[PDB]
Amino acid sequence: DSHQLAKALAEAADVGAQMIKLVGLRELSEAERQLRSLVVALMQEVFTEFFPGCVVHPFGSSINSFDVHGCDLDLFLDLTPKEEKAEGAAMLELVGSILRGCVPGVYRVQTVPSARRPVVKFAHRPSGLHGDVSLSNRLALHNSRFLSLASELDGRVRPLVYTLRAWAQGRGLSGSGPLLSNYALTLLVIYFLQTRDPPVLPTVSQLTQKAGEGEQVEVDGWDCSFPRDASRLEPSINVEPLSSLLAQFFSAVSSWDLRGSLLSLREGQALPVAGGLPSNLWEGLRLGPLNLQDPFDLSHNVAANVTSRVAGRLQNCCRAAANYARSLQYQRRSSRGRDWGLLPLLQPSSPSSLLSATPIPLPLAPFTQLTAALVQVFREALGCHIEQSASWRCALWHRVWQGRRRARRRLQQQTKEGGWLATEAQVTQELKTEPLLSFVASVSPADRMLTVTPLQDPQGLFPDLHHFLQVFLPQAIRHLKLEH
Ligand SMILES: O=c1ccn([C@@H]2O[C@H](COP(=O)(O)OP(=O)(O)OP(=O)(O)O)[C@@H](O)[C@H]2O)c(=O)[nH]1
Ligand SMILES: [Cl-]
Ligand SMILES: [Mg+2]
Repeated sequence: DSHQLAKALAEAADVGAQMIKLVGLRELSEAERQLRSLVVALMQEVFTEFFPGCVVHPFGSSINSFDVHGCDLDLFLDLTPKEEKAEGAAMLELVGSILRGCVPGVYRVQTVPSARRPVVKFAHRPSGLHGDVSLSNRLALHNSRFLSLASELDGRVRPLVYTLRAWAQGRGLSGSGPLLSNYALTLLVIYFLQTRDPPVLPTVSQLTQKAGEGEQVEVDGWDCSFPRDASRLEPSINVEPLSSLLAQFFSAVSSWDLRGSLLSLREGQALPVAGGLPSNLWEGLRLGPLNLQDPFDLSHNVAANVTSRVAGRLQNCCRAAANYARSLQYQRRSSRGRDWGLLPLLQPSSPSSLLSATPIPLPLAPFTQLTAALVQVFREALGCHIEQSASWRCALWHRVWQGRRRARRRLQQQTKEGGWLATEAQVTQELKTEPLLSFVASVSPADRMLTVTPLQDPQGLFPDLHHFLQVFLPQAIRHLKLEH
């Protein structure tokens, strides 16, 4: 791993062959599936012992065809407001207590009633496996089946999703935090494939209408109905190759307006959020930096956890990857040994790149006034020579981001023996023609956030400046808000 993978991807043909090979290398082996089935069987046996006539249903990564090595094993267990909440919560503990002291081999057990989808976390020691036991999310079964079906509908889906998943992991865009879940990322890829000029994938609405007899099903008041076999459905007339579709993903999602759009897998379309139209129907829908609607539960934004920082970093990383995707290094192979194609996408992010990709949250303000405020803070209060979404190129000959404490101390001392912007500029002027550090500053219309990226950095002091700006700029903007 991390060695074999690099040389395996370097060795093979074109980018598409690399994506396919990546699928081959990351997916679970037959032994891993054997192990998983065995553990599920154990779970099934003990829970049957406690709950006669109960079924343990595997779902998620394990059955949805997007499985990779080391992925979780998710299990659904199939057997007045606060009352029902707590009844539910009590049952969970029971399940927990069964996992804790009955089924042999599982040690880490933590009940999580406080989650949106209450679950009992567990780990099985001999198999090295770990996952979730969910009392009720029945939708998960169906959306898992939907993802597997999606892979079955077109052969480009799984390579695209695998490549983009590994890439997002490498860019710090996915995980269990404010980052996108793997499910949400997959949904985003599928959404992208739905919106192509010829569509690669159909909308879930279309699937729902195709459906079939006996294939009609509703769970929690939502319609989960779709055809069970891909055989009934006509192929895609979209002829685009894998490398193309990848580049198109990067470009497209880099150019989308995320805050103004609820991306709908049902309609295969972007529903304008402002104002209130998606918010009226489907009560319970959370809107924010990134809005991505579940194919079935329509009150569910699967991206609702994503902070503005993660969304901005997402579109930035996609813009960078789109620029790389236009390069000759991407498309064509290398003669001998060089990193080409998928490899720089799958390689870790540079510290300067990782830092510059994630934007800086700024106090709310009209776009025009905000831009003017920022250029004021750069022009004066900082020694920056600046010049002309919005963007500016800035040049510094000095250490201005550091040494400010001693300088202000000395100036206030001269004030002993002897309000923002210009005052702070004093602090700048007392800190002292090839620019020491030169960088770019960008502001996107919605939501307003500043992207600072390095241009000329001889001494590698850009990150210090970036942290400094992270602290200093919201402060400056803030005081410029209160001068009105
Ligand atoms: O918002 C969500 C998230 C997850 N899920 C359901 O839970 C499952 C878990 O989705 P995950 O985001 O955990 O990804 P995954 O399991 O497919 O891959 P690993 O994280 O195991 O590497 C998904 O397959 C989906 O069915 C939802 O229904 N809604
Ligand atoms: Cl597009
Ligand atoms: Mg998982």
